[PDB]
Amino acid sequence: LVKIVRIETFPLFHRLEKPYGDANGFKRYRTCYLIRIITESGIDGWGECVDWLPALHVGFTKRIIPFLLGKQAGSRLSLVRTIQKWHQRAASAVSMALTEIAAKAADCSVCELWGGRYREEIPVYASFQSYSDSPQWISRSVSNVEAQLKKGFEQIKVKIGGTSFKEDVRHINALQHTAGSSITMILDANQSYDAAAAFKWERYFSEWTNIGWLEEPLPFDQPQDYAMLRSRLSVPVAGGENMKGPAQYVPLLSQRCLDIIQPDVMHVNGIDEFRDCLQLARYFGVRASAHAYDGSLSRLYALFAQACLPPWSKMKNDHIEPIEWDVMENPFTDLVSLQPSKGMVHIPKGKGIGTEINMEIVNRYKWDGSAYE
Amino acid sequence: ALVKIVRIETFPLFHRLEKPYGDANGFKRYRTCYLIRIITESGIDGWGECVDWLPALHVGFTKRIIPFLLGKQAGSRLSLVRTIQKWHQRAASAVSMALTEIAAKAADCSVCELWGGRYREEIPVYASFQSYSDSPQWISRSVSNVEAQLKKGFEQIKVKIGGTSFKEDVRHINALQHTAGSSITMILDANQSYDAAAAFKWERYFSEWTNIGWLEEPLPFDQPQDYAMLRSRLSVPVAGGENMKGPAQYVPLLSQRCLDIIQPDVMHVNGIDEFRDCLQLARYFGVRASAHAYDGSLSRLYALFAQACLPPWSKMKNDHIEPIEWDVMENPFTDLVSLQPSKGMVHIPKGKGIGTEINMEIVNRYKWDGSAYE
Amino acid sequence: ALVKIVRIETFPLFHRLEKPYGDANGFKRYRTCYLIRIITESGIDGWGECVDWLPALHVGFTKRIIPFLLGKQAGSRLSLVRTIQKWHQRAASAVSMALTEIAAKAADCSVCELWGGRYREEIPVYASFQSYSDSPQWISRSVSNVEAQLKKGFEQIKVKIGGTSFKEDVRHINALQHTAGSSITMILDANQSYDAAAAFKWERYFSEWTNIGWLEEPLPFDQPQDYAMLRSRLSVPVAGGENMKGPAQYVPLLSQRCLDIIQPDVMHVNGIDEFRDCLQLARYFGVRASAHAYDGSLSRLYALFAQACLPPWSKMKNDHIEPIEWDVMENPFTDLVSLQPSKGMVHIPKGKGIGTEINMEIVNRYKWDGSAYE
Amino acid sequence: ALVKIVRIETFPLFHRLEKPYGDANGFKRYRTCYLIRIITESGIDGWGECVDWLPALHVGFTKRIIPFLLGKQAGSRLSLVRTIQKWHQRAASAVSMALTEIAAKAADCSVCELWGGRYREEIPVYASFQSYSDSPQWISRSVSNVEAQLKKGFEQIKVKIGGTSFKEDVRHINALQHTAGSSITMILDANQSYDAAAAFKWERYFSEWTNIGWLEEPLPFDQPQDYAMLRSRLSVPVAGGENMKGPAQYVPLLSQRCLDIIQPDVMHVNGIDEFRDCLQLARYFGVRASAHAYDGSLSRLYALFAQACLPPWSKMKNDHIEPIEWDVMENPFTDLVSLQPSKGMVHIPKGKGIGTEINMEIVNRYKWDGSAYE
Ligand SMILES: [Cl-]
Ligand SMILES: [Mg+2]
Ligand SMILES: [Mg+2]
Ligand SMILES: [Mg+2]
Ligand SMILES: [Mg+2]
Repeated sequence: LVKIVRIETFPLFHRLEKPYGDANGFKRYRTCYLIRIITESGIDGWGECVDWLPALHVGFTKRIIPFLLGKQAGSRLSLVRTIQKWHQRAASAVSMALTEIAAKAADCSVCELWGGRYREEIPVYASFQSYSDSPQWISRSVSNVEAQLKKGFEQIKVKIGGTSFKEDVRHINALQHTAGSSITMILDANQSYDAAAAFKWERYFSEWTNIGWLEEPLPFDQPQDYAMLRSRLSVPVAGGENMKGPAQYVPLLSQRCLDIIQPDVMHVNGIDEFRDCLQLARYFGVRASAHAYDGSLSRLYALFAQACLPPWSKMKNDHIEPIEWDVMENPFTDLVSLQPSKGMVHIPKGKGIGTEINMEIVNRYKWDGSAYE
Repeated sequence: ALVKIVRIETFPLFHRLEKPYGDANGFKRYRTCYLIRIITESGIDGWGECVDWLPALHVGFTKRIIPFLLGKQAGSRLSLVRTIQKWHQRAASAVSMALTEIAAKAADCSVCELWGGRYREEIPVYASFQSYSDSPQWISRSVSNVEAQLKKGFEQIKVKIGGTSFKEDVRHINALQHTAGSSITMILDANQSYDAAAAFKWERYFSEWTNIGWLEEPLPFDQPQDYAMLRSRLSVPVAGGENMKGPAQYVPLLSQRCLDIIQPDVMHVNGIDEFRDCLQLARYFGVRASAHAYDGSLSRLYALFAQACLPPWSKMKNDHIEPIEWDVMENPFTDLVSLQPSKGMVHIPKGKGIGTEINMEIVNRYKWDGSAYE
Repeated sequence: ALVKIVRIETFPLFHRLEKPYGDANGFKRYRTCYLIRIITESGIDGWGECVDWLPALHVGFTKRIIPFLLGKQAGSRLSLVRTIQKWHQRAASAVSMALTEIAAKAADCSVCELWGGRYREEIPVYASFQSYSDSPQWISRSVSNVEAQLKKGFEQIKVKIGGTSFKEDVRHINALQHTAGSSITMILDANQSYDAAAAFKWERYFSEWTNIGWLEEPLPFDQPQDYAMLRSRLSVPVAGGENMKGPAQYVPLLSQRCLDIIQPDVMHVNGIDEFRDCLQLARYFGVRASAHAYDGSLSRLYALFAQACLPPWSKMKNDHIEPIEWDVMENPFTDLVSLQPSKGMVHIPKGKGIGTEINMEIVNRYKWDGSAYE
Repeated sequence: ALVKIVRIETFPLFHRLEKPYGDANGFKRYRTCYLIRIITESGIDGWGECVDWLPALHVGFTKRIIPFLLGKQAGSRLSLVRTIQKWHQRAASAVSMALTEIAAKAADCSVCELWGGRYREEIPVYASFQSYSDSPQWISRSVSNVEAQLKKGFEQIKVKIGGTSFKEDVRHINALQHTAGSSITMILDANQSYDAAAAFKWERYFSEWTNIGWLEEPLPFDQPQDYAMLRSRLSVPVAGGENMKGPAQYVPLLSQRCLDIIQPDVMHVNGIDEFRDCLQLARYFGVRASAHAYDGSLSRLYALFAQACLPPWSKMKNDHIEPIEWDVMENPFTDLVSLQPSKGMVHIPKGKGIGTEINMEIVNRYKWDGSAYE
């Protein structure tokens, strides 16, 4: 029934019309790497991962597909654990394919397979790559955000830390003026700062009522500086987008470094370990808001996991964290037909993942095999 | 699916011991079991098991938990269990178990496959004894009770200490050592009898012995810092936590480095999902986890499934999965499911749902008469 | 100079093992090596070596790294290595070596001279084993392997523990102890097999034995406080950190007193300049540093240069510089650079550049055929 | 090279101040400077600079350091500098400078190239003031003196506090604030005048001001935890460490989280390589580093080379390298090298060696007569 018989892979690539950036620099293209695992009985499932395409593609064709062929698709935990040793990026796409196969074989949704959802709607924030290579970048950023406010998003993430304090403050004042205090604003510094540089924002944090949090102001090599900065700031501190699993969050949580952890399904070892990241935060008494700069199919899994998470508070209408919703130019958001209405996502409830991968997008963006660069 | 809960049946069971046996908390005079059967619209059913004082347990189910469950969707396990947790902690595990059976039968797979597939099919167990008895010859009764289990190929045992003077406990353990020898692993369970100085008196023996597996719950857990202090001074691992209600209670113990081994019990934690989370929390922290199970047959089977679905704790080809406790004291409820170790290993059922049936003969024979032992 | 990189050559190498060997992570089936040759406008060239799965590595060079390097000034070594590190940390390492050779030949001096001159000309090494093999007779094979290298006049060895039970591992080490005797230093390498309690089991032999150099990476590194706790309980030093990418990673460990000895690896950290920083960091912390080098030949030569340029860690006239790891298992790549210890001491080449030549016969013989090992 | 040291010349220099100035340690009455020139066999030479009381500095060099240095290999810089460090801290730095210049020259490259290549060629600087003068009009003079340098395009300044009442210093700093305005970065240097309570009195001003670069050395360094406590209470960064002898002294300050910015002085640490290690060490700890240079011109040039070779501390495209200290008080030795800011930026010379020459006119003009000041 569930022996693995065939696996198809789909490296996808899109060069950006107009580049955009954060403190790490300008982005020039978006990529994505889908796999389809098919079992003896015909039951199939899809997974997604992200990494530089030439290496990722050879990893799959030379090692992972060779290894998965003939294996029992029902031995999810075991197979993912073995791949995680060679290649953690791939383990995650594998774990998602295998879950969809489990759900379908069980004749239920992924949410049901995990023990039933708590809710049908998940809040998301609009996430922007605020810089662009234009002396008019501030005014482009304002236009961009305006556009999304019109769509009814109530929360936003924008970028700081890539130009001087004076310049970034000017930008965020400009956003405060347009947005107003009913819009929650998240500021992401992409680890540009040290504690003293991040502390400069405190004089603005004191007077602003709408900052949702300050994201990764620092690098993570010194956990004690995060616990120090966090104790000095008037807004929550979030982070952890690059952590590989619950084992790396534990010492951060034990050391009270963060208000909000931010695992990414495609950065951790599998959708089972990602769900463990979320519960772990629940058990430490801290929040968890999934990170998803890249992600479409994996973003659907973060949505299913968030729907199966118990509330973090007793507040009747503020008891579950939003998930990140990239709103920049990215044709891979349409790999699955699912988009927020007024900043809420309505979770698919049909069998499997309750929706289909959109082959027009898969075929439209087939990687031609050459390196940009 | 959208299938509703339509009936729940309850089976309180009771057995008065022929000969009492004990630990540091005193003599046990009886054993008990409380089973439930949840039946859905489609006739799919599942069983759970819990333990607590029978009269209060029985009314928790009949006057609140069952009335609440009737009409609910059996597939809403996470949510139903979470609400029940708030009214009756002990009942949540039983409910969670029975909904898990339902889920696995509904999906036409075993419990372990529901969880993502097992890593192994054999789980090691230790023989767990209530070594105190009501008699001046209790040391010798202990020794032959132990002897009798060693003949069945158990390679590890748990015996009790802290119930009597240090001197007399030493005598007993010394006797067991002379009989068992260095190749049997010995766990000493103090049942929270000691303070740090009292526990430490054992260290002059832990120095010399080479087969002590761990020292179990030497102290109460009010002061976590006293564990990390004791742990640091002793030559054997310290285990504990059989009363913790779930992973949120373990987290500060493991942050403070209080324990080498945690010991969650299915029927003491918040549901089988939370129980699995305790085990994985232990792995994320780098500590071992060996399930506690003084009571339990059906819940112990779930602890076996959980352990089978847990990654190894070490890279030792021969020693990378923790044992689970196997109570070997008189208890007819050990047979509620027909599964027993052979040479100190239990082979996991692979069939659909729980891969096994509950013995209705034992159910009816030990039906509780509804009267309190006192 | 303003001098530009005009050509880059790549040499991935592969060798399938005749007899597998291993550690707690399992058996090794092949060894590989990846060299590069960077050629400048003036014809000055420099070589580098890295390690990683070859399909991926090869494509990273041919598709990203080489395209970026062509036309860059070979003299902007810090700047270039830092760029490459963000993408590909393994590759930056090979790149830094190539550029360092070029700097030294352009300056008409040796690498050590380029760095301010060596403190010494001889560096001690220890013979390093992959002790496990696919055999019921693996212990006596390891004993025979160890005997052989001891006749070469190695005075220290590292062997593997953690891959099988504590009792079997101890039989292995006791066999070694009987054959070597107490004048040979023995390092035990657990490869992150253990948790603190399993590691601590060795303490009762540590107390008795007098020739243990250190216990190597007994635990994973996710919980630094577990290292600090364990280190405080053992009678031998603790060493680790072969997987750390650079000084930044080591700082929290050292602040928290996790380790007696840090073990950076040239090919695991971000280039040779950061590796040397990992060394000095240790000296500033008052802790020892002994380079890791399971794989490595050309890059092991750089760890040798770096050790020769390192201040003494002690005032002991004849015990003041740490040894480096010398892999003694079947590896034809040990001969890419023609350099071997005598009686456990390596005598550093003193000539221009790296003061030695790469053996092209080995490059040409072990050319990778392009396929993966299924 | 095996090229030997054949000749060392020394140049004690002295200038009496036309008008004194100072800080909380009192008024300065003269400037000194002490150059050395080391000549090798092949006739490649190099210069170094140090500072201390001339009489003792002079006999140190003439009777011990010079005798030791003749006949030695100019290439053994690490080794030679380490030995000197033992008897004469301050002299080691001047020697390490000369030998570096010799090294680059023999390499046919600049110093920055020798170190692995610059990241950037312009370095920001701050105008550094000794704000107290012997006069009841000292405030309006400070204001004037500051104004003259703003007119020259410095965008950052350091001034002295802690030598008079809080009330009087605040009046001086308010006047400075009002003239400079919020586009000028102001640094307040307390020269260890205060305890934590007196430093904290400033916080109510720091609350309001937007342009404070940092509070420098507000306390003595005997109690690192008091720096950690203070740092955590103030609204502006804390810097210090100008008298640390090297990386090993900064390490516990950084592990304890005492400082936002360390300030090693090339002439206070054990040589230029050890100085580079201080900067790199701040990087690895996630802290900033801003070179101290009250005295210094040749040494300040090396401090400038080192900063050009340091990676960025932030991802801010316009704000990612720390400025360095530029003394703007009367001192004729600022022209020993012909290098001056333009609009608060120094463009780094790029020629071979130090890429500039010592101005012998200055050297000859200020020859010390051998007398001691009163
Ligand atoms: Cl590691
Ligand atoms: Mg982020
Ligand atoms: Mg217990
Ligand atoms: Mg190692
Ligand atoms: Mg100062």
